[PDB]
Amino acid sequence: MNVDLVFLFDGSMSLQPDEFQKILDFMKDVMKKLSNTSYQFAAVQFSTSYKTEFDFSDYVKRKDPDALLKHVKHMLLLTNTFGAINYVATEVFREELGARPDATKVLIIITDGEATDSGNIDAAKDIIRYIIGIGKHFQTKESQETLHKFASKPASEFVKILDTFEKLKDLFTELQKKI
Ligand SMILES: CN1C(=O)N(c2cc(Cl)cc(Cl)c2)C(=O)[C@]12CN(Cc1cc(C(=O)O)cs1)C[C@H]2c1ccc(C#N)cc1
Repeated sequence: MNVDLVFLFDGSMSLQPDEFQKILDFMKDVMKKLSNTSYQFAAVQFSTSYKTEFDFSDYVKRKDPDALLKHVKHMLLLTNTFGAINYVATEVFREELGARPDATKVLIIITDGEATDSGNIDAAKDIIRYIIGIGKHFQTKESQETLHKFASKPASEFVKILDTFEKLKDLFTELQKKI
């Protein structure tokens, strides 16, 4: 089961330091669970700009989530989600970076709010896309709906809403069962 999975995680100024750390720990939890499988991983932080923290070929070389994320620094700027998702589609899923032609493409987006930019994500639409929206900005059904445009269909499966960043641990507990 070859899966190329990318974490696209929010580094905007609205995240508290401990919240940003909980995202990193969540990504490590998932990668450790899937060590020695046919999964490959890449990770991109987005805020105003988009930084690839590691590509698939970095993961293949190291297979060490702690080492791969050791130097991540919280950008503390905007939340340009449209640009970020397009970036993943065109700049991360590439064979030259270790992506596999035969693999199933998965994108896991983690964010605390609405995009600050605009456009479309059509270039990424064939990727299986989950989005995890966390915190006070997604308490109403109306506010939760703003995330649907980024995720695969139906939203009932592919959009996860969490009350706090502490619930990422609980989400992992549930996800790990699906392995
Ligand atoms: C179920 N599901 C799922 O919840 N998420 C998921 C993972 C993460 Cl980090 C956050 C969120 Cl929020 C959602 C996933 O990535 C999958 C989709 N599937 C790959 C696919 C296979 C096919 C197919 O048609 O064969 C389509 S997509 C593999 C699943 C999976 C991957 C990793 C863990 C763990 N730990 C548990 C399950």
